[PDB]
Amino acid sequence: KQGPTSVAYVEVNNNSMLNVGKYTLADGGGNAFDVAVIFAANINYDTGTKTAYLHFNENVQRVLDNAVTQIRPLQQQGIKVLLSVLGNHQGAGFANFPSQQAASAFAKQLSDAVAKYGLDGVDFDDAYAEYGNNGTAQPNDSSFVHLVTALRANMPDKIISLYNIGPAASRLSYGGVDVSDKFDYAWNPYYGTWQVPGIALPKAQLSPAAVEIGRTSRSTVADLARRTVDEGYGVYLTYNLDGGDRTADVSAFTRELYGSEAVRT
Repeated sequence: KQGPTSVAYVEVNNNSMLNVGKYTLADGGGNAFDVAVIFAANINYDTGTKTAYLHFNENVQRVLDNAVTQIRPLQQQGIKVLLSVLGNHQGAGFANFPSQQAASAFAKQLSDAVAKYGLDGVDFDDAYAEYGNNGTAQPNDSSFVHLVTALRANMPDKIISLYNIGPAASRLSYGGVDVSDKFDYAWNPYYGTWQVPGIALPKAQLSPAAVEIGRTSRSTVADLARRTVDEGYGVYLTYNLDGGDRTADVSAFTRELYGSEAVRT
C-alpha cells in the first residue's frame, strides 16, 4: 500500500474504535485507515482554582480503561491511535493558558494520558471552548505556543496533530518559537471541502480534504481523494465512521489514494 495517510476520527461516545481495522485493501495492500483518533477528551475548567484540566467523559474513559480490547487490536494491525482534545464550553481553551507553567501542567496531563494508555499521540481541536466563560481570558499570544512546546518536549517520539480551526491555529509563534514544525499533521476541519491548512508544514503533513463518512457523498469523497494526490498532499482526513457496512464510502477514497478498493470483514 503506497499513498496518502488516511485518518479516521471515531465518535466514541456512540461508536466503536474497532470499526477502523475492519477495512483493508482488496489488492492485499493493507489497512484502508492508517490513523484512528479517539474523539474526544475535553479541556475543562476548575473555576475555584482557576485552572484547566484534561477532562474525560465516562464513555471516553471506558475506551481508555479497556484499551487492550478497544485500541490494541488497531495498533497490532499497524494503525496508530491518537486521542483528540476539544473545548468543552468551559472558557478554558488551548489559546487560553495564562502562563507557561499553566500550559505546561496541562501539557503533562496530555503526555501522561498517552503514556498510561499506550496511545500514539495527541490531536488538538480548538472549538467549543467558549473563551471567556467562568471569567477566563480571551485568546492570548503565548498560551498555545507554550502548550505545544511542552507537549512536544514531553513526548518527542509521538504524533501531535491539529485541526486547522480556532484561535490556537493562528497563534503558532511567540517568543523565539514557532510551534508549526512541532506538528506532524494538520487538517481541514470542514467536511466535504478542500481547504489547504495555512501552517508552515510540508504537503505530506497536510490534509486539505476533510470528509464525513456517511454524510458526504461518494463522488465528493472520490474527487477530494483524487485531488489530494493530484496536488501533492500526503494526508486524508475521514470523520465519523460507524459500525455499518461503509465499504463503498471507503473504496471511494482508497481507489484514488491507493488504486485499490476496500473489503470489509
